Amino acid sequence: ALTTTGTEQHDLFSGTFWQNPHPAYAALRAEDPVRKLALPDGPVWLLTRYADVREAFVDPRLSKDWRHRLPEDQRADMPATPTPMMILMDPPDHTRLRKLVGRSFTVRRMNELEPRITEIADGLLAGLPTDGPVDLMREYAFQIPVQVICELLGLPAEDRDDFSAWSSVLVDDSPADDKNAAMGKLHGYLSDLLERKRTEPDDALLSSLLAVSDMDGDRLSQEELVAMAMLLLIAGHETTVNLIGNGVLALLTHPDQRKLLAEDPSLISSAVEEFLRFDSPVSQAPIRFTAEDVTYSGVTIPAGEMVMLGLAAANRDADWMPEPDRLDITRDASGGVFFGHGIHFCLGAQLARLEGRVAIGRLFADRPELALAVGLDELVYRRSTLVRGLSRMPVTMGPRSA
Ligand code: HEM
Ligand SMILES: C=C1CC[C@H](O)C/C1=C\C=C1/CCC[C@]2(C)[C@@H]([C@H](C)CCCC(C)(C)O)CC[C@@H]12
Ligand SMILES: [Ca+2]
Ligand SMILES: [Ca+2]
Ligand SMILES: [Ca+2]
Repeated sequence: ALTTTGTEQHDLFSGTFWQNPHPAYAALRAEDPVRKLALPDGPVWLLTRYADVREAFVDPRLSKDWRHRLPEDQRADMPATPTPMMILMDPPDHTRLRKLVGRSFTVRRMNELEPRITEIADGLLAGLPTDGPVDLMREYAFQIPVQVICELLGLPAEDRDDFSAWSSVLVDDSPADDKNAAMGKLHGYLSDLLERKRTEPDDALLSSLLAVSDMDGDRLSQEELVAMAMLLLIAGHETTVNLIGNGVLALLTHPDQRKLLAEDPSLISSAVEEFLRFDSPVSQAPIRFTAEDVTYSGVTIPAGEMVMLGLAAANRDADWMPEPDRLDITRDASGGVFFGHGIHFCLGAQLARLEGRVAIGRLFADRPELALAVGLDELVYRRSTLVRGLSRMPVTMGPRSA
């Protein structure tokens, strides 16, 4: 397996890394900040220093076009993406699609969801038992964002078990064959769903976008439309859930910070920025491809290579954040690469922040005796190069606040 070089040897993307990657990240930052990882599916580079990561995000030599892996001899015949999602594109197609969908994630729009998000969270909390076993992931942290995304897009509730399964395979260490099958089922499901929406539209996002596409197919093609729906669905299942989980765990493991939040519940939005920094839910940005040689921290990555920007790593870089290993919900947050940076900056950043503060804020308000029901060392994490996420979180809710 892989380990960090230098003065300290820590497992990388195997072994102890899944439980707690943060020591490994620190050893990478200190001693190997531009690291080639000889992973099973092929080598991937990893940048972990904050200044390198932040600038890389605006370096066009680090492209989303996967054809850069190929010699020029082979790029001509090949599609620009495996699925035409904007996160897998460079400008101009990225610019067009982002501008288009960005129109539905305007500042007033997401906030007008607060009342419903709160009702969803409050309903979930009222349904949780006082001391029987609760997996806080499946029963709360997962449920809030999935319900919100289903309502925002107009996804049938009856189909949730099917598409939640396809979604999870795409984001973890599942075999390439399995991922290809999952994407196929999701593409088919959403294609069929859009066909049905044409005949009976609703007021939710997928109908609105289908209408745009119907009116002007050069602004949004049918295939782009399905790929957008797929991207938004998967983001709705696999991101915010781990802000909730990781943030809850941070409070559970830091009584001092939990006490500060209990004493000033209004710290919750500052607290959310701090959870995003301290245990970033998107651990490595999805892959970029070197379109030419690039040099970071004295290390040249050749053209044609795959590159992850290490967000969890960079957000604990002491060169950027003093005492980066300290959880401090009172920090006046600024910078931070947990939502990315530049043209692909998280489309859902406002929505995730709102979901996060509602879910975590209301949970601790409703159940101020919440506690883990296992030791910290018994917690199981997902194996993924994309997400830092608990597989389950055994808790005891304790009594509802009076
Ligand atoms: C919950 C915490 C979330 C985190 C930590 C997060 C993280 C990120 C990051 C790091 C990127 C940039 C990736 C890169 O440049 O390679 C990104 C982009 C993106 N995110 Fe989020 N995300 C979250 C929630 C969401 C939600 C709720 C949505 C639903 C709308 C969403 C939709 C998107 C989309 C569509 C992009 C692609 C944007 C573009 O290419 O222009 N995200 N996210
Ligand atoms: C969770 C997050 C974190 C970052 C954003 O919020 C959006 C998001 C997920 C959805 C993603 C992540 C980037 C690339 C993904 C994983 C796509 C794959 C590259 C599609 C091709 C899959 C395969 C293996 C069939 O060839 C499918 C859904 C996309
Ligand atoms: Ca119940
Ligand atoms: Ca309508
Ligand atoms: Ca500095």
